[PDB]
Amino acid sequence: DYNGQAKCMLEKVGNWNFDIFLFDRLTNGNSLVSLTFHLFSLHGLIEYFHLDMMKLRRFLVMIQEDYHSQNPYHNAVHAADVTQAMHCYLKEPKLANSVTPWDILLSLIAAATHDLDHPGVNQPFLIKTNHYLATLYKNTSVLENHHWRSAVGLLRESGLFSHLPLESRQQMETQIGALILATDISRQNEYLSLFRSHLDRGDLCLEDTRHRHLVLQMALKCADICNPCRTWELSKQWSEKVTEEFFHQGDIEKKYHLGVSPLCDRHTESIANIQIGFMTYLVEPLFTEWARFSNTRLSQTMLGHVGLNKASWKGLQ
Ligand SMILES: CC(C)Cn1c(=O)n(C)c(=O)c2nc[nH]c21
Ligand SMILES: [Mg+2]
Ligand SMILES: [Zn+2]
Repeated sequence: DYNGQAKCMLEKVGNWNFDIFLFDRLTNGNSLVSLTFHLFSLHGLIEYFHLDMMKLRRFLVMIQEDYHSQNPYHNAVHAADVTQAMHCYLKEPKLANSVTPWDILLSLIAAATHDLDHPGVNQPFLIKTNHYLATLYKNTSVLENHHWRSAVGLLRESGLFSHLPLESRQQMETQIGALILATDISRQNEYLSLFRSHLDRGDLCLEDTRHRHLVLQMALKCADICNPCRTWELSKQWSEKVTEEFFHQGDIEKKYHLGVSPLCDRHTESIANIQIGFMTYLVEPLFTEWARFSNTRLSQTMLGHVGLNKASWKGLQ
């Protein structure tokens, strides 16, 4: 019954107003698997790459179950949301007319696995508490490298692409890594500045693989922080969840005298100001540049929502 209602929702998987929260409830927590499998079929990837559907479901389940459902924000639903957004971006004219099945395959896998096995705390926390991951990745994009190598592990274990040449599997791992690493927010200035420069010069050639993947990396960055670009009813829920996670880290830091990280103090930092600052300094700059690249109704709709939602938070003051 609810399963049948889930199928109908997927008919509008391309809508910016898709409700991932409802979709996950109807599928009993199977949103990432159900949505991603559907997108693989929709984009013809199963046929294009001669995929074994049994291995595909196993791979997707491995990913989904390796997310910590106990995290209020960084869980499989966030991953499914990012994947759904990435799908909407792949439908944008400039990408739709240039991406290959291989690019779509990598983009969706990257989106689905970009926060894999996230512990619910940030890089600075891992570094100051001497977590083994901080040592392993030399305090550099610690979380993102962890998500990437975790994804590589699942790719190899599932054998989903065992029929393709070794070189292809190795390239897949590298390109997915480039996509996942671009989601390290601490490096947004580097990616945004580069994207902005290319747009200023107007020299982006989408038939060039390197230029196209820079665009895909920017698309995934957009997908990762597009919560404020969704309609208020969805955006509001995302804001409460991410703040809940931040404040929980802050509670740990306070309890163990670790020093409270920025945006994590529930006693001195307002959820309203956290959201407003995030929208003003990180979201709007990125989506404004994205709008220059893809000057469509979707880009204007997303910017419109940030403006409204931003105003709503200021109003709640
Ligand atoms: C820290 C990182 C998850 C980026 N980030 C953030 O800083 N704020 C404030 C958000 O609301 C938010 N929502 C998604 N990502 C977010
Ligand atoms: Mg991340
Ligand atoms: Zn994310």
